[PDB]
Amino acid sequence: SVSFRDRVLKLYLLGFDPSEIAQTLSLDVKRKVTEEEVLHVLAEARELLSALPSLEDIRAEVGQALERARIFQKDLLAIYQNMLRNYNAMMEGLTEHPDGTPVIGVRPADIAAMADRIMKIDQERITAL
Amino acid sequence: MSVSFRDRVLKLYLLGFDPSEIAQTLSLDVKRKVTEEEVLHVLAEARELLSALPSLEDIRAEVGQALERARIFQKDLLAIYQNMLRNYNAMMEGLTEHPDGTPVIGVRPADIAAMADRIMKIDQERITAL
Amino acid sequence: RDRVLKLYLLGFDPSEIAQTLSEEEVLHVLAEARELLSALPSLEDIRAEVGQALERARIFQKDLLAIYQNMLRNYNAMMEGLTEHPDGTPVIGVRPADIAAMADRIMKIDQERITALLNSLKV
Amino acid sequence: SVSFRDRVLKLYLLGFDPSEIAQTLSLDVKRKVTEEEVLHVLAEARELLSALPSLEDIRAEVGQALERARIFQKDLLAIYQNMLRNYNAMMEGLTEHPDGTPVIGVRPADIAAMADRIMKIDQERITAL
Amino acid sequence: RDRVLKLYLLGFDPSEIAQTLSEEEVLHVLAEARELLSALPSLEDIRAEVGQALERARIFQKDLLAIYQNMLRNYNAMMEGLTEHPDGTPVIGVRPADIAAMADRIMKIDQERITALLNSLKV
Amino acid sequence: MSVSFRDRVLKLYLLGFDPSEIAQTLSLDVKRKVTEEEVLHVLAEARELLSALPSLEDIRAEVGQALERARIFQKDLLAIYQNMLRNYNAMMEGLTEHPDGTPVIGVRPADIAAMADRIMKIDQERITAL
Amino acid sequence: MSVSFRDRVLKLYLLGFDPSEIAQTLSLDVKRKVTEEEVLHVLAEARELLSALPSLEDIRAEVGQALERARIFQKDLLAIYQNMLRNYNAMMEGLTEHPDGTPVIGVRPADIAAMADRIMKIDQERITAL
Amino acid sequence: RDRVLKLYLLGFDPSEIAQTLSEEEVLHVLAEARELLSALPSLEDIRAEVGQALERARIFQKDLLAIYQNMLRNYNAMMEGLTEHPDGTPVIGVRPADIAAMADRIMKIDQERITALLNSLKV
Amino acid sequence: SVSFRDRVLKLYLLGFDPSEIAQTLSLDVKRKVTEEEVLHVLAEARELLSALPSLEDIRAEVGQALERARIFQKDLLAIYQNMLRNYNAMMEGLTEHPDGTPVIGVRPADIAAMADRIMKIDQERITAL
Repeated sequence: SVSFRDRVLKLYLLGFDPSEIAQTLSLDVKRKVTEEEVLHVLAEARELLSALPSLEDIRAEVGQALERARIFQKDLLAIYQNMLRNYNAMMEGLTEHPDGTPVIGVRPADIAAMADRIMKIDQERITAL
Repeated sequence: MSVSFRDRVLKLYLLGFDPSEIAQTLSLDVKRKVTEEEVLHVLAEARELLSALPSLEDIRAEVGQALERARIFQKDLLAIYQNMLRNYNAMMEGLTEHPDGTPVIGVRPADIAAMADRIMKIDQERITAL
Repeated sequence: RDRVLKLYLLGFDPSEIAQTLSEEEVLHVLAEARELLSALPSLEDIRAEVGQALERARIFQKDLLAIYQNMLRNYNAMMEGLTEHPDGTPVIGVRPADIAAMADRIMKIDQERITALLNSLKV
Repeated sequence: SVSFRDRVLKLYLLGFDPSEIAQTLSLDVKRKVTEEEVLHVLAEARELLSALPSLEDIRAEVGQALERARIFQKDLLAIYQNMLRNYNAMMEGLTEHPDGTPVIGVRPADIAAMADRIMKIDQERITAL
Repeated sequence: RDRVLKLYLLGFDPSEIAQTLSEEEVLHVLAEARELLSALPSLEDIRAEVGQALERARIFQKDLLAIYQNMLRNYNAMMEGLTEHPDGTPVIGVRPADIAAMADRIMKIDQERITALLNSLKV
Repeated sequence: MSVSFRDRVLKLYLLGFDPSEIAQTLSLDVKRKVTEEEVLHVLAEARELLSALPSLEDIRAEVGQALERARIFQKDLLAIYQNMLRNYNAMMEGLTEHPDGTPVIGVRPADIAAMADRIMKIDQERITAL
Repeated sequence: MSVSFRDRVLKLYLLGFDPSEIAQTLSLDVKRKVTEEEVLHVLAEARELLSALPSLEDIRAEVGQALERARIFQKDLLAIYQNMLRNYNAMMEGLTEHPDGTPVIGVRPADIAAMADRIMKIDQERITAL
Repeated sequence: RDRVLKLYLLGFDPSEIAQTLSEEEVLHVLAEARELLSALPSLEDIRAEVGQALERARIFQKDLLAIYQNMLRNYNAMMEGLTEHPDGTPVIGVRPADIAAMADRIMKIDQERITALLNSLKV
Repeated sequence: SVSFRDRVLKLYLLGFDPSEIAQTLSLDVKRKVTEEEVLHVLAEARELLSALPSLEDIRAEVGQALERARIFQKDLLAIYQNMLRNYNAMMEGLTEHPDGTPVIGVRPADIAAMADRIMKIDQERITAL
């Protein structure tokens, strides 16, 4: 299989030796496998890993890193609004919101901490471009 | 096929879902048998668009947003700073509640100095960026 | 109009922005706002931002100096053995390290000011 | 007034917008004030803030920073003597001093910490000169 | 034979290595092993080590992304007020700072990858 | 007017008192109506003197004091180091009091290593400064 | 006199024993009156050998060991990582014991991210060294 | 005479120095002391300060090595299960991280010595 | 004596002045000693300390620093094996080892911490060479 070869490559990188990789795959698949069958799959995959990246592939990986950072920034921005909404409710002396959900106590430093980590994603994106 | 389909395939890959799991979830949304090589081809198209270099005004576009977002955060923290300083002055003079009626929360000097520094850090980061 | 740009930066997508105001109309305003933010700032715009920032720093520095004097007034009252001040306010506990920490943060505002004025003269 | 214009400039930098600045000054002063009256005071003060410093004014600000540091150093030096005086009394097994004041417990690291912060003010002054 | 080199690096002296296997025979094998390790590595050997390391990084990155989604799924359940998830698993407490910390460590794996691929192209 | 008046005006300004509050407090000391523009003029005179550049021997004057002050601190910490080491040796061998009669205080190895490092830091800062 | 005698004299000096204490302890091992100037002469011989500069392949000898030792540590930590991740998955789904029978220990997300980082640090240190 | 310079550096003003000894006489001695400290140091003066500092470092290094051996002797006694040593002294608890921390600080004294001797040869 | 002169040089560097050095040696040795006897021993030793190192002596001191680091590395490596041996016993649910000694609880981070400090000694040795 294709996923069988990936499972072998994963276990090798995760620290298992060919002997341990053969035992674990003998529980997954019915038919047992020898070390030469494992080592040849390694020999194929290891030469593919050693393929040096083109200059365009690094720029591709930079563009993906920025896009992944935008996704985290959107998740963190939604959390920042919840923290700030909770902070205003804490000062007003409310136990529940107008929505109905419970007010959770948030410290000023935690809001400013969350602000900095959202702003640092911008700075790193500017530095990357 | 769609505009959101292009973005959703790339989103799930960047959140750690492999091509197999992307195919299964997108089959529920867009009611078809979505193939694994279809997901990989969309990934390949996405990597080509992302590998293109940014323009000089596209850098200015991102810089302008970062500084404007910093201004929005700075006003949120500036409001928090005034509350802390108002609380400190009330605590210093032995008050439990303010004139308006809201309760006096205890604040340490180091917290006020810390909050001030974070506000000034944003201004330094603005000036340096310009 | 400015409020649309605010909600975009705070993390709300175009669809959610239309719901609060009440999508295709919103996306165009953000595209126009992109070109405004994409414009290169003038030197006189930068001089204004440096002037405002350093004046805001002086306001904070004046607030922290007022707190430094309170910490110092408390320390001498604590050391002399007083529970209460002459004016009637209570004597709060202060650690020597906190006074030095407060002094350090006041002194760094001068250093941050000098460094900003140094970089401004070159650029 | 002159202090009225400074109050407006302070509130603007502290984060208030012209609408909020007009409301707060309407409580301080009897007669209410419009936004154009506020914005024109901003327009005067903002152009004065944008005045670029002469090379002599930076040297002036350096000299003041060193003089402010000398004042803090004198306050910290007086505290260092109190810590050391207390440390010697702690070893001797005294609860009160010969003066009459109470002995307070001080750790060795706190004295050396206070020493370093006094010495760092010198180093920074030497670096500044 | 490789096991002798392992025990030497783990801190056991030649005398103790002979006791586990069962000294002069051991010292010679280490001297021969020294010359093998003293050999300069090829470029294709380095390309393999960079390929393995960055692939191992992707495996960790995929594991941490799976944990990030769990933390995020827990946070929304905690905020909405649920004790239990739909599938039957318990809702665990998550602090906002821990989610940002997890995001940061995932983002640094991209930065560490880009820096390693940048240094590889030059060398 | 006076020598201490010049210094006291500058001191209060550097401690965060504005020209108005400086005028009020100095009116009590020097028994006159001290004007705000008088305080501002003294501030202006002070800024001119401070803006003057330092001489090369004036740098050596400050450097010489900093190193001599470091020697005074080093002897204070060196005495503290011997007390900690004397305490450690007594604690190691199960003693409650010393031969002289003073009580044995508990000390950790890391504290002695920390105190030693701070003493050696002063020597590094001395050598580097020279 | 001996090979181990040369090494043992240098070892005791580097562990903080002075020439007097080295002479006393070595007199018990090698049953003679070991002189202080004999210890100092062995120290002098040792300093001459250590002062000699390293060869270019001697650097490669040490580098090769450091990377191989790093691989041995990395496999020890990689095994620990799998145990933590196996524990986390069991804790997530409300299990007290594993299928094999061993007990489920609680693990935090930050610990797994910390352990992963240390494993990746070794790979960075390997690549950089090469 | 040296005691006047000591009290000035410790933070006492000229007025307070006259009170302890028992102002215009004190200010002149400080002005004369300023010129002495203002004098540029010789190379032989610097060589003395480097020699004293590195010899003082060896004294500390010898003290920390003696403590390292005690920590190590305690660790082996703790691991073997002993409460008391052969000589009669008590076995104290030691954490592995503290032993490595102690080793690190001893090793940095060698590095600080080598760096100081390197900078001295140039200057 | 020779050790008497070293005791004087030690006490001077440890912070004692000639007056205090004379008092302490008057308790150790029967016959009391004057300050000129102390100061002349200082005068001899201080000129010997000011002897500038040859380039070979620095290389000698580097070689000793590396050899001292190897000794610590061997002590730390033996501790690492004890931590790892304990960690495996903790997972297996053993209170005592097959040897007989008690199992002590060790955290994963402490093992990886100990690993890094052993590996950092190598890195610093490579950097030194």
